[PDB]
Formats: sequence, C-alpha cells, structure tokens
Amino acid sequence: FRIAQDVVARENDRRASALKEDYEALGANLARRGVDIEAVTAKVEKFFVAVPSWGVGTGGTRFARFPGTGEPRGIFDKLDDCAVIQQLTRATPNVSLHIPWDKADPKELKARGDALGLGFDAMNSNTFSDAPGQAHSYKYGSLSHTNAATRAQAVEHNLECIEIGKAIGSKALTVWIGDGSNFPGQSNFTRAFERYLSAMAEIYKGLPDDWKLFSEHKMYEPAFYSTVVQDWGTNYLIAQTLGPKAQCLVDLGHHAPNTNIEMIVARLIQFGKLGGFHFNDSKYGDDDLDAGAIEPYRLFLVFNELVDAEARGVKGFHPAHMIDQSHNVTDPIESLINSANEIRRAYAQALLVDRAALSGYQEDNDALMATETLKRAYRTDVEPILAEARRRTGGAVDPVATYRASGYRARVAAERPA
Amino acid sequence: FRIAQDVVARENDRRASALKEDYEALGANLARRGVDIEAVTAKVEKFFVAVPSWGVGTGGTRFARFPGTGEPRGIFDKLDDCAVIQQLTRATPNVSLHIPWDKADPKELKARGDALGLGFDAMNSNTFSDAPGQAHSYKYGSLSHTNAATRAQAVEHNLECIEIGKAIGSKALTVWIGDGSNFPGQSNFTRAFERYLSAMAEIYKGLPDDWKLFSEHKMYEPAFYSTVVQDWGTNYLIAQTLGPKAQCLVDLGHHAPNTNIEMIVARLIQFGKLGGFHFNDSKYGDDDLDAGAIEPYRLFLVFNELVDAEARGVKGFHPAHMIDQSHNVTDPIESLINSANEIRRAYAQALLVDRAALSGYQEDNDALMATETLKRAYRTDVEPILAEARRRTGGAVDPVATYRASGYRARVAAERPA
Amino acid sequence: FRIAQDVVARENDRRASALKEDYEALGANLARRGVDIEAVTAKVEKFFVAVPSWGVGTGGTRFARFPGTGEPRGIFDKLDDCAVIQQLTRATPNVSLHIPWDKADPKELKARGDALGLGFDAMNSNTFSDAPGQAHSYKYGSLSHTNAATRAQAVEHNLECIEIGKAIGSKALTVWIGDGSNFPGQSNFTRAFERYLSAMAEIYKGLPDDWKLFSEHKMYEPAFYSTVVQDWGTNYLIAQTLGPKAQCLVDLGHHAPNTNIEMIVARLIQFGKLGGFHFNDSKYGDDDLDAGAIEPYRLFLVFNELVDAEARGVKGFHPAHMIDQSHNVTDPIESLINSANEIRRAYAQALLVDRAALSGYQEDNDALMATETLKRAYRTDVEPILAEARRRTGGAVDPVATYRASGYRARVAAERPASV
Amino acid sequence: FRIAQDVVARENDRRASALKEDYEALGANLARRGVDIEAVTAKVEKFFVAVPSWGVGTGGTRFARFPGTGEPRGIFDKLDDCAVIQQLTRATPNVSLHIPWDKADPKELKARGDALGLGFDAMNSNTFSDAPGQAHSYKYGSLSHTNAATRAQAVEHNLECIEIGKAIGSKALTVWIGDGSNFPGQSNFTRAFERYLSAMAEIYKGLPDDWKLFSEHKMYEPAFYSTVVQDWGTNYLIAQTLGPKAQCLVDLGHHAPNTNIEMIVARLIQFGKLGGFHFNDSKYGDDDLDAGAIEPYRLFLVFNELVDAEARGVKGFHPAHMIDQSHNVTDPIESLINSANEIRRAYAQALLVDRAALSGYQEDNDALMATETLKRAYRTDVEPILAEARRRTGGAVDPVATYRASGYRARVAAERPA
Ligand SMILES: [Mn+2]
Ligand SMILES: [Mn+2]
Ligand SMILES: [Mn+2]
Ligand SMILES: [Mn+2]
Ligand SMILES: [Mn+2]
Ligand SMILES: [Mn+2]
Ligand SMILES: [Mn+2]
Ligand SMILES: [Mn+2]
Repeated sequence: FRIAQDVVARENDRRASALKEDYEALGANLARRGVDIEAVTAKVEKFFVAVPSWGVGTGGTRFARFPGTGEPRGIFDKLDDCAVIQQLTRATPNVSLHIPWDKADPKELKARGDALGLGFDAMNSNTFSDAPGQAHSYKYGSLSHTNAATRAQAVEHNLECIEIGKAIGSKALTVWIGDGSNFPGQSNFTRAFERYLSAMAEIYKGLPDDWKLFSEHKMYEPAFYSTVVQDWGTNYLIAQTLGPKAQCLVDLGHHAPNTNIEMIVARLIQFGKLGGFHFNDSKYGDDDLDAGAIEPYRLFLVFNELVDAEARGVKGFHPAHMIDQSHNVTDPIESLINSANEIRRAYAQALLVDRAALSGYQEDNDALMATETLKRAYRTDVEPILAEARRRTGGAVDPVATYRASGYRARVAAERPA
Repeated sequence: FRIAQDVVARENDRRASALKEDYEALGANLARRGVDIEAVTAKVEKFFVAVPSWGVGTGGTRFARFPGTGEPRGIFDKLDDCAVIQQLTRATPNVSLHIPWDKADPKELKARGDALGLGFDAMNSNTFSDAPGQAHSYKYGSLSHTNAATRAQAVEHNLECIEIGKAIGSKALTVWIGDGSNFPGQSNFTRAFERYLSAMAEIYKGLPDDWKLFSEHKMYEPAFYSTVVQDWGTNYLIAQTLGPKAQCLVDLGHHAPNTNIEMIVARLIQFGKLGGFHFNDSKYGDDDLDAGAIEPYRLFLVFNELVDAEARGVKGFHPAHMIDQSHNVTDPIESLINSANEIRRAYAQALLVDRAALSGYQEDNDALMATETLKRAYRTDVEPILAEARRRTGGAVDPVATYRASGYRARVAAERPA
Repeated sequence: FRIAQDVVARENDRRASALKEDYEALGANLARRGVDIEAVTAKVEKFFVAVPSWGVGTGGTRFARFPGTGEPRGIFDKLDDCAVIQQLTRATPNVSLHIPWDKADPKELKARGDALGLGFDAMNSNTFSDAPGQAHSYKYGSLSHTNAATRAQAVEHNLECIEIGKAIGSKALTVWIGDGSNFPGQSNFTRAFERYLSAMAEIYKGLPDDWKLFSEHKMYEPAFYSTVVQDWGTNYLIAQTLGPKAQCLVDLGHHAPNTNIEMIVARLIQFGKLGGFHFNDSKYGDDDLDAGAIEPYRLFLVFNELVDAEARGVKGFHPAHMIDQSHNVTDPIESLINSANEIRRAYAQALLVDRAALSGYQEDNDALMATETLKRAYRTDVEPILAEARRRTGGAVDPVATYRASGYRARVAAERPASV
Repeated sequence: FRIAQDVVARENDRRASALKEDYEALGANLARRGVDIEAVTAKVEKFFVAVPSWGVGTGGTRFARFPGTGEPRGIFDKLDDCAVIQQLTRATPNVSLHIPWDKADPKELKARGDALGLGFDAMNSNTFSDAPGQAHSYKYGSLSHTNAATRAQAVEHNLECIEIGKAIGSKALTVWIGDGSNFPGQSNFTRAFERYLSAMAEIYKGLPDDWKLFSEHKMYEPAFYSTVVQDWGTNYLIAQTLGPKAQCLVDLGHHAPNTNIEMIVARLIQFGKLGGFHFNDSKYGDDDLDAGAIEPYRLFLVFNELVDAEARGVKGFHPAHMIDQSHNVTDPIESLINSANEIRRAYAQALLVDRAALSGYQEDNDALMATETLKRAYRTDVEPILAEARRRTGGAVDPVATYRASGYRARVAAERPA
C-alpha cells in the first residue's frame, strides 16, 4: 500500500465522530425528503472515473513548466502515484495511458497494475507531437495530413495503441488530434475531413468488437483558425459514419464560450453517440483545471443529463468517464484526488433530484419550480455521503488530509531525482 | 417604377466616364492576372439574394424603437419599398414574406409583386409571438410545447404558410422558432427535441414535391438558457431525420463567439444540407447589422466556400440566400441596398481566387502562400464590377447616391403619416 | 398586509418541525467549524437588496412579450407587489424607481411607500427611449449626442430625477444609457466620451451633499458596435473624473464572455469607486435572468470579494445592492422572491469562509487548500439560516410556497384590467 | 547584405512593369479623390514597427513545437534573420530584445546591429519562467509573489534589463508577467495587485529621464482563473499610479471575446497612456497569428484611431509599435515580412480616410455614409504604394518572392545545426 494503512486508520478515526454526526443528520434530512441515504451511498461507491497517467506529473504552458518535488519519471512511477489516488478516494480504479509517453512492456504494465489494484481505461494515441526517430512529421496534420505516407504512419500508430491496450486490459481508443489550420485557405475544409474519415475507417477496421473508438472534438488549440474535428456536430458525423462501435467523447473545456454543454450531452445520448467524458473545469479556453473548481453547477447539470438518461431507461448506456486535466500549480495527486471527489459530488447530487416532481413542473411549464427542483438537489451538501463511501470502501474520510499526513510527497521526493 | 427612370439615367450618365475609367483599369489588372473581367461581371449580374419584407421597416431593441420618416405599414407599403432596392441594385428580385405580419389576399399580393418586378422567396412562419385571438399562447414554446393542442396550432399555422406560398409562387418554408428555456430544468432537452421533430414531420407532409423546408438554428434569444434548435449540429440531425426536402439555414449572427462559420457552411455542403445562408454582420450577439459592416473578410471566407462548391460542382447545392437584418439607426432601404452590394462584393472577390494555385499551396502545406492567394482576391476592389453589373441590368451605378437624389424617402414620408 | 398573516403563520407552522431539525443540525456542524450560526443569521436578516419597480411586471424581448395575469397597471400597483416580496422575504425593504415610467406625485409615492413599509433606493433616469413631447429624440444618443440641445435635454431629465428622489427619500441617481454606435465610423469614440463627461459633470453638480451618482457600464445592447460606457475601465475614468460622489455600478450581465467579474469588483473597491451592484444571472449576454439560476458560484465569488473588503478593514464601504432582472417566463413576484433569496444565500456562504485559514493558504501559496477553503463555505446549505431569518423578521419560511397558498396572483388578476 | 543585392534587383525588375501600371492606376484613382499618392507613399516609407528577436524562431504550443530548418540559435543568429526582414520590407529597422534569452555583451550587440542596419527597441524582461541557478522560482508569481525575496529578485532582473537597454540604445522596458491564479481563493486580488504596484514603483525608479515603462495586460494564460494585469482598466490604474513615464501596451490578442479593441486604443490615447500597440491577429484567444490574417478590418480600425489622433492634433503622441507573434507553421521570416506589410497596409488605408467628410457624417449622424467613408479607404488596394515604397527604399517589390528566390533559408540551414 502506497499509503500506510495505520495512517489511513488514524486519520479516519480522528474524523469519524464528526462524520457520523453529519451523515446521520443528512440521512434524517433525506428521509424527510423521501430519499434513502443508504441507496445513494451505495451508488456513489460504484461510480468510477479514470485518471490520466499524464496528469500525475506537473503540467505546464507554452510559457513555462514549474515542476514540484518527487516528479514521477515514466509510467511506472506514475502508476505508483495513481495508486495513491485510488487508495484514498476509491473512485479511480482505472488509469488512462498515453502512447508513446507510457510505452513499456505490456506484461509489466499489467503486472504493476494488478499489484497496485489498478486497471486500465481507454488508450490514448499521440499524433499531435513528433517522437524521436519518427519518419514523417505531424507539423501539418496526421490522420488528415495531405501526404499519404504521413496518414499511413498515423493510422499504424493508432493500431499499435490498440495492440498495447488489448494486452493490458484496455477496452477503447481515444483519438484526439490537433489537425487543422492557422490560416484561412491553408486547408480545404472538406478535403481535410474526407482524409480524416478515410484514415479513421482504417483504424475502425482494426477495432475489436469489445472496444469503442472515441473521437474527441475541440474548437481550437493547437490549430488557431480551423480544426478538423472542431465541434460535436462534426464529431457526430464521424461517429455515425464510422460505425456502431464509434462514439463521441465530450471534453468540458473544448467548447466555444457560453456553449450549453449539457445539451450537447443530451443530444449525443438521444442518438446513441455519447462515448464518454473528459472532466475538467475552465473559465477562458481549454484551461484543464480541477473539475468543478470554476463552475460546479455546470458539472452538476451535465450529470443531471446522465442520471436522467438512466431514469428514462436508455439501453446500452455505459459512457466512459475520465479526468483530463493539467496541474500546473498544485500537487498533481491532491488535485486529482479532489477532482475525483467533485465528480462524485455532482453525480450524488444528480441522484437526489426528484425526477417525478421535475417531470410534473416541466409538463406544466412551471419554470421556477422546475429549476428549484434541480437546486434542491444541487444545494444539498453530499460530502458526508462521499466521505462515508470512502470510509466503508477502504479510503480516507478526508483524502488530502490523509495524503499530507502520510508524507508521501516527501517520500517519493527522496526516492526520485530532483 | 418607384424611382423615376430619368433620375437613374441622369445619375448614371454623370458617372459614366468615371466608371468606364475604373472598369478598364481593373480589367487590365485582372487581365495581367489571367482573369477575364467580363466573365466575373456576367456572374455578378446573376447573383441574387432575397430581401425580407420586414427589413424595410426601422428595427429596434427591447429598450426602444426610433422610427424614421415614411415608415412602411403593411405588406403593400413594404413591397413598394422593396421594389426600390431591386430597381437600384438589381440583386434582390425576390421578397421573403412573414405570416401573419404580411397576411393579405394572395391574388392581390401576387398582382402587386408582378407590377413591381418582384417575386416571392421562402415563406416565414411566426410561432415566436402571439397573434390576437390566438387559442394557445407560445409563451412556453410552439412546435416543441408540452401541450399537444399548442403544437397542433403551430403545425396548422405552418401549413397555412405553405398554402399562402403556393398561391404566390413561393417554393419553400423557413422555420425559426424561439422555443427553449430560460432556466435549467425548465425543459427536458431530449423530450422537447422529440416533440419538435414530431411536429416538423407533420409540416414536412404538407410539402409540395418541389418545395423545401428550412430549419434555422440559433444559440440564444429569446431563450436565454437553452434553445431546442441551438446550433448546426442539432440542425443537421433535424434535416437528416425529416427527409430530402428538409435543409439547414445558416444565419451568420446566430453562432457562439469565435465560431468558425465558414467551416459549418462547408460541412453542410459536403452532406447536402445547406439550404441557404442568411446574411448580416455582428460583433457581439445576433446584432443583425448590415452585411460586411463589421467583418468583411469573414463574409468573403464564407463566399470562398460557396464559390468553391459552386465551381467544383457539389451535389444538392442550390442555396436560397436571404438578407436578415435589423436597421435601427439608418434608412432601411439604404442599408439593404449597401448590404446587398456588400454580398455581391464578397461573391465577386471569391470569384477571383486562383483555385488551381490555392489547391497547389494546400497540397504542399504552404500555409503562407495559401492565405496570400485568398488575400490577393480579397484585397481587390471590385466596386467597378458591381457598378457596371448594375448599369448593364437597369440599376444605378451608385445606388445610395441615386436613392438620395430621387428624394424617395421624402416622397413616402409625405404619403405615410408618422 | 398584502398577504394575510394567518396564511403566513399556517405555512410557517407546517414547516416549523423540518426547519428546526435542519437549522439545529446545521448549527452543530458550524459549531464544529468554529462558527456561531446565530451570528450568521443575525447578519443575514440585516442584508437588504432593492427591488426594481420595472421588474414586477412581465418582461419581454424584441421578438415578443407574453404577459401573465394581474399585470400591474402603474407604479402604485407595482409598489403593492413589491410589498409582497418584502413581507415574505423581509430582504427587500427598498424599491428602485425609474423615471418617467414611474412618474407620479412624489408626495403620493412617498405616502404609498410609507403605508406599505417600503423605502426608496437609487433613482433611475431614462434617456434610452423617447417619452411623449420631447423636443429632441435620443435615437442617436442622449448625454453624448452630437447635438448640444439634445444633451441639455438629457441633463435636465436627470436633474428632474434627482428632484423626484429628494422628495421621496432616495439618496442616489443611477445613470445607464444606450449611447454608442452600430457602425464603425458612425461615432468618434473620443469626442462622444468627451461630450458624455461634460454632460455628466452638470448632473453631478446637481447632487445634494449626501447623494451619490452611479454610472453603469455595458458592453453592448442597444448599441451593437461600440458603447460610450462600455466597460469598467471607462466607468472608472468617469467616476474618477466626476468626483467623490461619483461611483461605478457593476451589473453582472454587462461584461464580455468569460470576464472575471469578481476581480472587477475588487479593483473598484480598492480605488473607492464601487458604487453598487445590479444583481441578475446570465449565460449568453445581458440575459437578466434570476440571480444565481445559472452560475451560483460566480455570485458567491462576487460576495466573497464584498466580505473580504470588510475583512481587510475597508472604511466607509456601503455599496448599494439592487436586483435588475427581466422575468419573461415566470411570475415576476416569485422570481424576485427567489432571486432575493439566492442573493442572501451567496452572502451567507461568503460569511462562512474561514478568513483566517484562507489568509494562511494565500501567503504560503497553497492553492488547493485555498480554493477548498472557499468551497467548504460555498458547499454549505444555508437555506435553514435564510428561512430562520425570515421567520424571526415576520417573513415566510418558504416564501414562494406561501405566496402560492395566499392566492395573491389570482386576486390581483381579478382586480387589474388586462391591456387591450 | 543578408540578401544579395543582385537578387533584389532582378526580382524587382521582373515585376517593375506591372507595378508601374498598378501604381499609376491607383495614383489616378486617388487624384480623383483629392489625394496625392506621392504624399501617401512618402508617409508609408516612414512607418516602422519593431520586430521581436524571439519571433524569428519557430514557435510552438504546450502540445508541441515543430521547428523548421536553420533555426536561429542565440541573439546573433536572430539579428541576422531580422536584418533580412528589414532589408526586404524596410519597415522593421528596430529589434526588441528579451532578457535573459538575448543576454550578451552590449558592445557586441550594438556593433552587430549597426552592421546589419538595425537599431533596438524596448527591452523585454522575463519573470514568467525560471532560469538555471535562479534563487527563487516564479511558479506562484514574480513582481506580485507573496515572498518578498522573490519580488526583489524580479525587480533586480527588470533593473538589469534597463541597464542593458541603456547600453545598446533602447529607451523603454516592457513588462509582461504571467502573475495570477488558477483557482478561486488562491490569490487575494487586491493584495496581489498592491504587491505588484509596489514592485513596479521600484522598477520605475530605475528609469532614465527619457525612458518609458510599459505594462502589458492579458486576460488569461498562463493564469487560468485570474491575472493581476488582466485588462486595460487595471493597466490604466497601473500607469496612472506609477507616473508620467509609465504607459500601457495593448496587445491585440489579449482581450476578451468580442472586445472593441479600437475603443480601448482611443481611450488610452485620450488619457495619454497609450504606450504602444503589439500587433498580431487571432480568432479564439491569444493565438499570436500573423497580423491581419484573420480580421484585416479590425486592424484597419485600430489604425483609424491612431491616424485620427494625429488628425485631432494630440500632443506628445509617439506610440511604440511592435509585432508580437508566434510562427508555428510557416517560415518565421516570411510571416514577419507579410505581417509588417499588412501593418503598413492598414496604416496606408487609414491615411486615405477623408477626415473632413467623416466628421461631417458623424456630426449629422449619417451612420451609413460615415461607415462607407471608412470603407472607401479600406476597400482601396494600396499594395502598389507598399511595393513602390519598398522599391524606392532598397526593399523588394515582392518581399517573400525575393526571399524565396535568394535561397536564404537553405543557406542558414547549412550554417546552423539541426
Ligand atoms: Mn480531453
Ligand atoms: Mn483538451
Ligand atoms: Mn435568419
Ligand atoms: Mn439574427
Ligand atoms: Mn442594470
Ligand atoms: Mn442590463
Ligand atoms: Mn505582447
Ligand atoms: Mn499574445
């Protein structure tokens, strides 16, 4: 165990009394509202979100990167750190890998994962940067590059990601590329998209039937004029064109200012193309900040659509959940811990919505009560439920407090080169 | 003739020598660039854009409306004013009607149009406002309203618009509604969209074999939280679901901040669902300003996509263009005149792009020369072409100057009581 | 009383048990956090926000207006409705008037206000629309219009607003105009601003010693290319130029997409130019939606800056608080009630922030714990505190539910003629 | 001469005939508008904009950097490339240095500059990144950092920049920092600003009597929640607080979506705090794209304000203009060349505005004719003037064409490492 069990027990005992008081109080409040707190905690204990291997190390901007102490070197150190997040929150049993950054012996990866109590989520291909010894540069694109050999190289790389994923237990390939243009006229919009579609079709041919192929849209960056997979509309066309196993991945920070993202989620669900989510928060662009740190209500509204879907009985609805963030000014482990917590927080609150009451207010066009019905759920402080779920499943009542009391950061700082 | 022919002749002849000088100078320049000015002028003469009947009246905001003199009241006054725009620019032969604002005896409407030299473009339904004696209010929606009777009333109204259009020569119905919500939870996104699709399917059934049904997306306003037909993504789902006769209308000012609109145009063209483009300009929201008055280059880039499709062929490409603006601080006739001019200006410049050279630079990923190739066309002052095209077709060399010299505004001001 | 006391009493009794349980539970939780819930409730029950007279009637857009039943006939009906909001929430004792919309004999306005237990907040001038009989139109501007006589007309109107306010107990004038341009070149940015500053100085000259002049910036609408008072930068230049009695009014929905509004608030406070707030919520533009219905955290963050001002010891800081919203698809009274509630909600949460802990995390650059410190306050459900504050002050535990139980809307619907 | 004079001559003679024709044609056109093309050309030959030393190297994003061949290594290589831009465009005689990147013997820099025919513009400090051996990290800020020792280090660095500038002929220091926060609560907005103002006051004390101190605002990036110097309002407070020698720098891509940037320019000029303008273009955020490649009209409108200032007779107005761009997918030298050209293009068009006619239309509130007055200037293709201006001053008629014909890139690619 990355974190000593005695430290976990000690820090849980220190806060056990208060938690009992808060949990029983919330339990009584919920019972008065016709909700069984135990039913909610039971569901919360089953909600999982994948952590990004590339998010365990300190992130940076084009201006600078300010690493902290004990930075993980390689995927093995990263898995060790991810193990801490799972142990304390119990909400991140799976890790999402990025190739070639995390390329290593599949048997070893799988072996280390099993030892750490971690599984592997969707693989992530990388054709938005050049690796050492690469034959063709992705400077002007990859899967949609004008040069056939470059597209071929990109397709092969993606197929390799599938091979690695199959060996470790992954069940999906997420494809996000920077392909686009920085100048009007640089790219022929339609021809570029045609090349992309043809390349993805080749990747789709190599996709196992138990896998999903996720395409991720993004309005801009690295391309600053146009992007091939720029929004959910183009993304839908891609998924629909490719096949039943192809779906769209929605990253919260990849939309134009003021976009109603939760509606995008609902539309994709209605047409069976909501592959999964990339959680994070933002205020200006693709800021990649800790989930819920900027607009917690928006996060709740997205989950409201997810919970409504299940309520409406949508079949085969098992969207993938992943955190896609960059931690530039905090301890990556702490941020991922609290981000995973915020995701479960939004989910739990969405579970509290009185669906029957809401349905009634929507049908009668009682906008005020309809919105207040959502607010009654959102305003509820579900921390006691989150903390109890962790406590009952081997985690920490207060993950960050236990993390800091363990001295893990100082430990790995002493074991890893500065 | 709304404007005395002798006035047009007079104003044109005084400027004839100057125009000839500019036309010949530009011709020599285009000749050196391997372009035949005559070929461009010929195409410009045949580019038309519909004028909205409601556009000749002074517009306003929710804060106030400041009418000018001689305001047209009713469709008859409006057609009289629209006739001026066509006579002077020769780029707006067809008018788009709005029901019930323009309700009148179909035979009278058609007779008046024929007399003024005006045809009728797409009909526009109105279920975003309540008419006197209306059985059900559209306060909470229309085609997507939760009340079955309300949706039925909206459907019948649209069918009635088709019946009126059939009687006057129209071949399409444009559907733009305000349907949406101002509060989270007020509407169930998916159910509202399902209701909308079901209602539109009924309207689709009353569509003659040679008619088209256009759905128009808008991010927000009048709904300030969510809008059923909020973007081109939803618009595409609508058109594809309804059938071959259903297409999407792209209104420039209806997109989120920083949206790459020309790409949306390309995407719709590729999948055969670009029903038409609604021209106007904007800086903040759906400002409905004179086309090209704010971002003339963006207008050119949209036309670059239209000309590429117009030239390279492309199946199902028969866009029905219309100007959709609000004139709050100018003479509506003058603004529509210059907006129509600006639209032809961007078209003309798009026709100057060296397609072969551009394609070459795109294939070689020569971004700088690709963008410069577009700029060489855009930087060209094609006013001489626009003016000569008008002169050859019965219009005015300088439309606004001629309009002012005619004293038309003062004339209608004396005929119409403020 | 607009709302029968027996109804308020009955609806309060019906919910007494649940409130006791929730309030006492919250109180114990706060105590464990070193917070005295009684101290918080005591401050909450004293937080007031002015209600707009123009907000009690149903609003609309340029596309349409869909009135409900019992729409107020004039200012007197509007005051009657504002009295309902105050009686039930006890958070809106003052009303903001708009001239000429609310023109009437000052003596009578004051008399009705006194009778209903309502006071009057800042006056609001109107030179963004033309009233009957004006010598000059405001189509191309007002205080910054190129025509000298038009600017003078606008100044005199504002001076008249001050006279009305003086007679009814108001102590400030808020100036928001639509002045700007829809086309590049239409206006000379600098000349228009110079004209505006000059005119505003004459309005300032007419201010009593104890009055304030608030200028309100807005990025766009009605002007769609440029606006004379477009942002807080220009607004600061205005207030600083006019004098000590001139301050800036920040309306939440009047900023560019993604603007960090709470920072603007902090900057204005630092330089003593934060006159007050116009509360509302939005997602796209100046949506004028119910406060907190879209981004409740942003509202909390704005209040975090207001409370921090006190924590830093800023002297003579008494910003004016007003709700400026448009209720297009709800009963205006209910939206104003819940908006006032949402404002007290954010204020209450800001009061819960452990300022001592936050200062520490800020100094040592512990960003995660610093943000979590704000969240611990924001995540707290303070509804019990709000409800108790109302109970103690003669209000309703659940304002909207009580309003609906009273049948007030159906009553005024039968009393007021629908416009024809 | 970085570029062989024989090449410049040959490439000019090859295009001299066409240029003569277009120039005379434009001259006749302008004469009819009461404008002497020679007077315009004379002023254009005198318009200069500084080039960023760091702009000649290929830029990148946080995702990747795709360097081209012959990447400059060190300030001396960079000056060699800047010389090419100045030689061919004759519009960029001054270079802006960045410390510590361009640190070198002031005597040698000056000597190399004089030899290349280049001068030096404003110095640029760097406290948005950490350098080796640095005592205190700027991870959590610099001039506004909570740690006094860190702020002192930042101050000393800026003073060092002034000393270096005093030795090479610079007359200003530009200060742009990343200081800000990524999370609500992380920073106290007021305290952070107070710390910044106090640190800047110390830097101001190191300014010679004839120097300027420029502060540059930016809405976001690297800070994603709040930025100390976030907009022009805060920037004004800074300049007004520091003193007469402190002014504001307006970088085009550093504003919120839809911001009216030209108004900000006008406001700063009115209050004497417009230190200078940083040119570039953008569509989404701080894209740092080639000037005028996305919104050429906006660039023209900014120049309309700069030219109006002269027309109004504003005293002591000597703005320090510089190009601040990132060239990620083109040859840096070619982009800077066309960007400088675009800047002169906008300036020239601004000079064509009929100020008398414009003020007349502004006074009578003739919005349509006022905007058309600006458009008459903007629609004028001034390329012949720009080209002739270059030809007469030793530059190239077609800069990029000559640059490519010279083979400079391949040349330095062989002299420099990969
Ligand atoms: Mn992602
Ligand atoms: Mn991303
Ligand atoms: Mn439209
Ligand atoms: Mn519109
Ligand atoms: Mn307001
Ligand atoms: Mn407003
Ligand atoms: Mn800059
Ligand atoms: Mn920049």
